[PDB]
This record gives sequence, C-alpha cells and structure tokens, in this order.
Amino acid sequence: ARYDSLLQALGNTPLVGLQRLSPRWDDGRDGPHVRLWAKLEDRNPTGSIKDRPAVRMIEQAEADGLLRPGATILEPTSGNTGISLAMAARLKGYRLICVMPENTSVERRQLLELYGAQIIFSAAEGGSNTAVATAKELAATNPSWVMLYQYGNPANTDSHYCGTGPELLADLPEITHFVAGLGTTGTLMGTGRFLREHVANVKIVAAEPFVPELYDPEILTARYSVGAVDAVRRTRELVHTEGIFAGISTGAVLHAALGVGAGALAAGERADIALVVADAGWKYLSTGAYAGSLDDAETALEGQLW
Amino acid sequence: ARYDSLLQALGNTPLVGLQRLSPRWDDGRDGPHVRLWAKLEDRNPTGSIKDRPAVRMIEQAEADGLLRPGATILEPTSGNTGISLAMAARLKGYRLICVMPENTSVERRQLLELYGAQIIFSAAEGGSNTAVATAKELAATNPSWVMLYQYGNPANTDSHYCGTGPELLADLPEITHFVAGLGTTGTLMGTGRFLREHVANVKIVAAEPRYGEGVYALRNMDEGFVPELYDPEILTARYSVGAVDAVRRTRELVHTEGIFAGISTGAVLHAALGVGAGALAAGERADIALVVADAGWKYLSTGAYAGSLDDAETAL
Ligand SMILES: O=C(Nc1cccc(C(=O)O)c1)Nc1cccc(-c2ccccc2)c1
Ligand SMILES: O=C(Nc1cccc(C(=O)O)c1)Nc1cccc(-c2ccccc2)c1
Ligand SMILES: *Cc1c(COP(=O)(O)O)cnc(C)c1O
Ligand SMILES: *Cc1c(COP(=O)(O)O)cnc(C)c1O
Repeated sequence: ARYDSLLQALGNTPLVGLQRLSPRWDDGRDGPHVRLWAKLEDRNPTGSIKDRPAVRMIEQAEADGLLRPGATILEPTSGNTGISLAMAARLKGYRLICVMPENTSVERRQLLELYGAQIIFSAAEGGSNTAVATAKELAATNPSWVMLYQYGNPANTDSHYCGTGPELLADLPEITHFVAGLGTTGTLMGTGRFLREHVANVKIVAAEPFVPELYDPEILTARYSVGAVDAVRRTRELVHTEGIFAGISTGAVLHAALGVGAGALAAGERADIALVVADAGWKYLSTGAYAGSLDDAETALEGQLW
Repeated sequence: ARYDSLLQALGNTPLVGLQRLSPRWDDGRDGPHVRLWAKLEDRNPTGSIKDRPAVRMIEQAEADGLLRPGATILEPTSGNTGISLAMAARLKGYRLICVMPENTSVERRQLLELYGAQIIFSAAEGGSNTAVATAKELAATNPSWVMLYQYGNPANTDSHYCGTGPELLADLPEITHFVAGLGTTGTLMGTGRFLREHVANVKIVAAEPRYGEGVYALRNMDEGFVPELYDPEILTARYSVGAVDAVRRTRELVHTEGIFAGISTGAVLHAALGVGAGALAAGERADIALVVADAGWKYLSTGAYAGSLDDAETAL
C-alpha cells in the first residue's frame, strides 16, 4: 500500500483529538462532552491544505485539454496555493508564475523560489484584489498561459467535496460542527456542502481575518472575524498544550471553534467539532508569534502588516 | 485515521516510488529494474523520524518504573530529538530539560522553546561531551530527573525494529536495500536487524558526513565517538558524503520528485544512487528504500535551498 508519485501521497490526513483544549473531553455529570478534533492538513506534499485543490485544478485542466507540456500556469496566490502548484508543475512539466502581494512572508518566497516558480509582486495595499486583477490582465495578454483561478474554479470546491468531507465523515460520524478558514472558500463550500447532505443539523462555521465566485453564503451557519492577537494566542496555545505546531490561520480557526465549544458547553449540548489545521508553523516563524511570552509576541506584532 | 492522541498519529509513514530519479524504474531488455522508494518520516507529529525513538524511550522508561507523575526528562540534545521529546514529554505530563552548549544557535533554541523545552547551557568549550556529562550529573541529583540517553537506549533501536522495519517489509516485500543516515545509529540498527531477520540477502547501507565535516552536516556529535547502539555487523556499506553532493542531491530530489527534504536526506540519496548505479552496472534487480528523516523547513536559513543551486551548494 504505497505510492508511485508524491502527488498520490495527498489527503487521508489524520484527525486528532484535542483532549486538553477541548471544553469537556469526557461525558460526565456536569454534562455531555464538547470535543475538538483537529484535521492535520499539514500532512500533505507541500505541507498545506492547498495541495488538494491545486492538484485537482491542474488535473481537471489536463483532462479538459487546457494544458500542454512546457505550458505556463499563472496564478494569483498569497503563497500556499503557489507552493502546491509549483510542486505539481515541476512533476508535470509546466512553468509557474505566481502573482503575490509584496508583503508575504520570507518563507513563502523561499519555497516558491526553490521549486522554480517565478514571482510577480503586486502592491501590498491592493492585497488579493490587486493580485487577482493583475493576473487577469496578464492572462488576457497571454492567451496560451493557463490561469486556474482558485477563487472561481470548481475543482477547488470539488477537492473538498470528494476528499476533505468524506474523510471527515468517516473519521467523525458524530460530527456536529466543522470550522475552517474562509479564503478562496473552497474548504467550507466543498466540505460544508458534503456535510450538510449527510448530517442533519450540522453547523458550518467560518473564521476569517471581492467575493470569490465559489462562495455561497447559504452553506455557512456562522462566520467569525478574528483579530491577529487572538489568532496568535490560539496558535501558541495549540503548540504549547497539544504539541501541534500550526500556522496562524489555525489559531483563528481555533478561536472560532473554542467560541462554538463554549456555546455548546453553556447549553449542555454534546458537540464534536472538527477544525482545520491548514498548514504548520514553519512558514510563520519570521513573524515572532512563536517566540518568548505572549506579551513579547503581542509586542512583536506592532507594525507588522500581513 | 482518527486518533485520540497526537502520539498515536506517528509512524505508518508513506513510501513513495521515485519514478523520475530512479536509475531504471521499468524492467526490460537492458536489465532488471533499479528502483528507489522514499520513506517520508517528516509525516510525523514534529516533522522528523525522531518522534519514533522519542516516544518509545519515554514509554519504555514508564514501563520500567523510571518515570512517574511530575518527573523531569533530561537529554543532551539541541536537535530533532529535543524537539520530539519536548512534544512527547509535554503530552505525557513531563517536564523536559535539554542540555546543550552555550554557543548553540538561536534557531535551534527557538524550536525547542516553542514546544516547551527548558534549556540548560553547558560550557561552550566542552561542546557535546560536556553537555552529555552535565546531563548525566543533573540526572544523578534527583530520582525524579531521568536521562534517556538516545545514543545508548535500546528503545531508540526498538522503535525502528518494531515500526520502521515492519512498515517497510509490509509496503516493499521485494526490498533489496535499506539506506539511511548514521547518527545515533538507531534507524539503521533497528530497521537493519529487523529486515535482516526477514529478508534473505538484504543490504543495509549507511550515509554519513565526511571526516572533519560533521559541522557542515548540522549535527553536533564528536568525531571518534561510537554510540553504544552501534553494531558494525549490521551494515553492508557506508558512504561518506561531502556537503556539496548532499546539497545537490537535496535539490535534485525537490526538482525531479517534488520532495522538500532536509539535508541528511541529500546524503542518503547520494548513497542510494551509488547503490543503484552498482546494481545497474551489475544487471541486478534492486528495490532501494531510503529514509527522508525530515523536511527542508528547519534548514531554510542555511541557504542550501536558494534559487540558484550554484550559490546554494556551498552554503553549508
Ligand atoms: O484564507 C487564508 N489564506 C488564503 C486565502 C486565499 C488564497 C491563499 C493562497 O494560498 O493562495 C491563501 N488564510 C486565512 C483564513 C482564515 C483566517 C486567517 C487569519 C485570521 C487572523 C489572523 C491570521 C490569519 C487566514
Ligand atoms: O545524523 C544526522 N543527524 C542527527 C543525528 C543524531 C541526532 C540528531 C538530531 O537532530 O537529534 C540528528 N545527520 C546526518 C546523517 C547522515 C549524513 C548527514 C549529512 C552528510 C553530509 C552532508 C550533510 C549531512 C547528516
Ligand atoms: C487557503 C487557506 C485557508 C482558507 O481555505 P480556503 O479553502 O481557501 O477558503 C486557511 N488557512 C490557510 C493556511 C490557507 O492556505
Ligand atoms: C537522527 C537523524 C538522522 C540519523 O538517524 P539515527 O537513527 O539517529 O542514526 C539523520 N537525519 C536526521 C534529520 C535526523 O534527525
């Protein structure tokens, strides 16, 4: 039971109980359990959940006759999707050009450069909006370049509808809540549609810091915006208490999941809350979030622009 | 794949065929196949193979009655073993103190600290030996303080005898060669013993740094030190690999197979490719399993992964 390619060693990620951070691991006289379960999407080829949509988008574009050998793929990305696409591009014989905001971490730049991706740096003030606009123009100018367009490509949502969701349901049939970051919206749209088909009364909860064409607000039951200090606090808590060295979006997710769990606890409801760990902490070390005390980390955040 | 504890989501790592890098993936008229298979030990809780010996050493100490609630583990390490023990100790309710020389890099320190290790800095001038002597002395002060000593602890070897080896035999029954780095020697000793017991004519091959180059190799072990775990009869061959070759191999691995590996993996691959070239020249069939002990992440600051391989290959 083995692989012929790194591309097959993707998905089927572990789901791990957070016995210490869970509001109440054990059912007892105070009330039923309120458990958190972490889906470890860092156990993927390039260490993030984006391997799932990146590979599916390329393979869907290949099946649709859109890609020839030595073709250039052009993608607007804040990093993880670019890295995933860079890895798949190396394996499959394509060139990759990423359009990224200029204020992305040094680690993301390093990984992209190592895989041989080229980078266009669009204005920080314009964010993902300007990155996308810039990629669109370049793609119009260069019709042979293939823009997969993670923000609107249904193979993104499909990768979660066919992978993340089925896996979660098999590991956690008692699931009551799924919590994840809301970026491209692929994870929540695909996983959330799958869960809603299969599980009566399941709740689909977004955490977050133009509107992607993938987004359907009807799939979400709740949406929470999380500040940088709370995301950092939670990220640190996760590695200190549960030994899971996660990226900062996972702290945002954990903040949201702990808010949901506190709500279940107060209502004496049973809850089994799955949350996405989208990547590990390696690419975020240069932020200072993991060093020293929380006091130090909060101080280190002053002046940073992500 | 549901686990109540992170400690259970350890081992059973993937084995990936390297079709592009292999000397000859398909059998045929030119001769039998010579295939490389990469064992991805970065798919472990802390991203390295050391999660195996670390957890097993703690569990064996527990079983032996050496570790009770509130105990402190002591280990002279600034590396992957310290990271792994920090994670595992924290999860099982123990304190960890890592003993290391005063001049240890801040990078290594930060990875240990974020997993909750405490650190005692032994005298810079004495290097590794003084760290080990200090850890021993500290452990001897207090029945609650226990040194595991990864270079001599048979639970290090046993983690591979009971995990890595069996997993390889299960995924690659046709295995002819196993290649890994030679550090504590746990990987090669335990996996090698296991495979030798089950596979006729299996070859166990070490990769290691050249003499006088352990520093560039990113390990703090002394030159003429022989781990108590080491048994030279287990090995068929040893490849001493230079720093430039290790870095080149690390890059070829990422470029041809997409695997972002740590530096020791480059040395391992160099060795495996040598073994492979020998099997090819002798028209023998080979299925060569090699260890990816960790991923590239913690080595980004070395400059070994810079876009230009010509600059990167001298970075160590
Ligand atoms: O949505 C993303 N990442 C994302 C979005 C779209 C594209 C990509 C990409 O890799 O190209 C990444 N991250 C995310 C999601 C949810 C919460 C947070 C977050 C919130 C507060 C502090 C830090 C991060 C960050
Ligand atoms: O043995 C190790 N690392 C090691 C040993 C014992 C403990 C630890 C640890 O991080 O805890 C690491 N590395 C290794 C093994 C084999 C070859 C190489 C190598 C050789 C040439 C250039 C670069 C690395 C490096
Ligand atoms: C992409 C990503 C998210 C959000 O997932 P989407 O499916 O794009 O909504 C969250 N965290 C990290 C680290 C990501 O890369
Ligand atoms: C430990 C280690 C080795 C050597 O393995 P041993 O089992 O200690 O011989 C090689 N590379 C890395 C990255 C390691 O952590």
